Amino acid sequence: VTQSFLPPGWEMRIAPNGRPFFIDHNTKTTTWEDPRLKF
Repeated sequence: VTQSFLPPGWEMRIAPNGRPFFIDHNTKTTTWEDPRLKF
């Protein structure tokens, strides 16, 4: 039941076209690439 965390200031949403996307509030930017693939 352990959750997988994004780094601080990041959140995931689902776009209307069905793709997940990621908001980086630290830089006020968005990306299709999940940071967790990049740890």
